[PDB]
Amino acid sequence: QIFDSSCKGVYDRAIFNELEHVCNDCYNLYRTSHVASGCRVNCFENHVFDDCVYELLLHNPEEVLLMRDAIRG
Repeated sequence: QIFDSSCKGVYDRAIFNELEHVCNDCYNLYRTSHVASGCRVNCFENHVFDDCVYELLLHNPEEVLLMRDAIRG
């Protein structure tokens, strides 16, 4: 494997308003680092989808979230 960022300004653009807010929201859960490193970068699947969607929005319905990763990630 190799490090990377599954979130990209592109879907992050749509995500910015849709998901990114969720991250801005999840920010309350954690203190720091995990929110920033999981808000809009390498965040998409690993963090912002594990933490924000997997527990807040869609604990399972990451389906169309996986597609978004096509652009975001």
